[PDB]
Amino acid sequence: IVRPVADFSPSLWGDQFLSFSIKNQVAEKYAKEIEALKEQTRNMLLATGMKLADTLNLIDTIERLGISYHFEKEIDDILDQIYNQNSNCNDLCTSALQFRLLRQHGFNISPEIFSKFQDENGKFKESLASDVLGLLNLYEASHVRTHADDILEDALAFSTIHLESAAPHLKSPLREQVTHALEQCLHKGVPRVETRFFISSIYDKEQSKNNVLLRFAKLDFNLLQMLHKQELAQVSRWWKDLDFVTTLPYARDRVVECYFWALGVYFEPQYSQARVMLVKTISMISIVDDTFDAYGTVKELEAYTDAIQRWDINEIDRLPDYMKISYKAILDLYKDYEKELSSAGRSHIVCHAIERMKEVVRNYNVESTWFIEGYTPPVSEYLSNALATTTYYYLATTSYLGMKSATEQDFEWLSKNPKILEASVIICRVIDDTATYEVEKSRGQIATGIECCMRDYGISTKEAMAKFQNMAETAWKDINEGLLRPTPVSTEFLTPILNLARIVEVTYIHNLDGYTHPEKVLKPHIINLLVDSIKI
Ligand SMILES: O=S(=O)(O)C[C@@H](O)CNC1CCCCC1
Ligand SMILES: [Mg+2]
Ligand SMILES: [Mg+2]
Repeated sequence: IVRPVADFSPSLWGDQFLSFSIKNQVAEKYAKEIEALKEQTRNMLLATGMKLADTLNLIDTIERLGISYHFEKEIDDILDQIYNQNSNCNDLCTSALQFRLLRQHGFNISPEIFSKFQDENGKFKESLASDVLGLLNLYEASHVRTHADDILEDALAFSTIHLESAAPHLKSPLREQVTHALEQCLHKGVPRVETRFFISSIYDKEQSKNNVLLRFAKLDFNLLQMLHKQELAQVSRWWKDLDFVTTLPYARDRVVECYFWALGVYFEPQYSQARVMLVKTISMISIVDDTFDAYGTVKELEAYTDAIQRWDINEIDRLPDYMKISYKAILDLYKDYEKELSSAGRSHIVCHAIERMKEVVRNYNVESTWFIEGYTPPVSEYLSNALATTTYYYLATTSYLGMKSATEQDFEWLSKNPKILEASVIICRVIDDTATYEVEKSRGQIATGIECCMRDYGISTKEAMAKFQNMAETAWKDINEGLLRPTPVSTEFLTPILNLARIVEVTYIHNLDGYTHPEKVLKPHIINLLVDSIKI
């Protein structure tokens, strides 16, 4: 049996994360001061007689600084009051910010708040083109539209053209903030990534910065960073101990990248168990994916697929030695999950993730069959298989495992492929297909998404890619609509799904394949989030 020649780049990081011993003195000192700062900030939030603009700016700043997770109740109360008071006497900057904050928190504020800034045709008044803070906040708001907000159809184009025009002559750090926003909007960014940028590059350099908030943000970020490093060390040791790097050498060695993805799903300390469980799943399914894509024979993949469906250690017999390796590891991992959720009485929920993994593997095999037969399915058939091979139904399901408040009812909701989940999955599917078309086409994958699209509609590669981009935009509008109250499950269980979509936008930014090539997109984020602390 002739195996393919391995072509995955080695891990970028070596052993540098393998060992992290926390400085307890420093961590304790940080936590003590943060408690004081937190109380000071709580009082800023609860101050009476603040103007609307000031209140919104404060909330926005605390959110961008990445410390809003300390104040979920205070912020929710304040935003609810603003929503219900329904004010109208504002300028563009305040109106756009108000719209964005409320929509992001699920308050369905009417887009009619923008009508006073438009002519008779719903086009934004170009007389506003010299209002940079207005344009910036309009730009950010334009990304949180639903299908009911066609009033705002012009907002992105309008704000973009005039921010571009103004940017080179703007004062710092406003120039840098505008330039950054044009590359990466806030709503679609990974929260810890945007927080790292905002604290260090913008807020630290604002003449009018509040020193209490800045110090709070820096200490909180660096203290949470200590937790993250501890987690990654624990996961790095778990990975090293499995030693796939040598027993399964055809496979990617990307546990640090998997950790970054888990960190994007949630960064808060209370999701520590959830993060570690999630990264282990992302690592393990990555192995499976590599086995289907670039090592296993048709015969081997069949047995593997069947073995996964039956989920029984007695099935190791039918597998080739190398396949035995990952199959036992997978079965052990889920046993570990069950064990880990035992003392909480939440062991029984692990079955939901297992069923989703079975689904992923079934569709990996279908994908293999298509490749082997040279089949190019219609788009509808393509998606019926290829949506699950994003692993995103599986990852969202996994993300709930370590969340202590997640109930069977939450898993029931998720199992029905609700709209917001389907949207996130679609975004991952079409953005990856656009970014990876040319390489996959080179390797003879005639059932890649864009190829299926081209043949089905009889259109060019350019036209197919535009169609796929449209599908992503529709999906983002569906995500935004899915956050609106009343929500079908607690918002806590929607945010991971939102964050999976954000991970897509960030990993494939500028249509780069940051998936297959870690150095291309992800390496600087990992350094900024997990190697370098923020200087105080
Ligand atoms: O190439 S596949 O379609 O098999 C898988 C790919 O689409 C998705 N892989 C990662 C998952 C987590 C980070 C974002 C993308
Ligand atoms: Mg694959
Ligand atoms: Mg691809």
